[PDB]
Amino acid sequence: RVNSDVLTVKPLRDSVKQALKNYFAQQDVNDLYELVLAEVEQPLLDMVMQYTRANQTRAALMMGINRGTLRKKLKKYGMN
Amino acid sequence: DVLTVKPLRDSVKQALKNYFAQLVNDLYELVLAEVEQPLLDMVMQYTRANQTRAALMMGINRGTLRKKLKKYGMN
Repeated sequence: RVNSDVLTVKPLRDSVKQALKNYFAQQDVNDLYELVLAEVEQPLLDMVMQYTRANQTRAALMMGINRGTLRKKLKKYGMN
Repeated sequence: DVLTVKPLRDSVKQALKNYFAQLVNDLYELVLAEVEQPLLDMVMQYTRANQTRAALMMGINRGTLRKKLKKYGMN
């Protein structure tokens, strides 16, 4: 069972699996979560800010997080 | 540069563009679910369902790994 099917590029999840499958094809790894998280959070923050015209309050409300959390993530990726 | 399909991030951007055209207050959780689930699937597949090895590869403790698995009903 999967949460939703509203993210397609077909489903986004399929793209994540292939990227991981391709990655595994090549070896110790110890930061795969952060690796994936950063690769997904950056584009998400970018698109949400574009959709909301950089209105941080609107962006956080759309994402379902508070203002401070959004700003923290934005800073992490030098997007502040 | 390590996660490609080309970079994975480009697929996330396109996915969101398509989604926005269909229009919300749970976008973060919604995307996290679509990303974490497959990640957990692939790592557990890679380690033959060995949670310790999976947790170590991901860089999270075993307790956190098990919490995520449960969150997504992957017990």
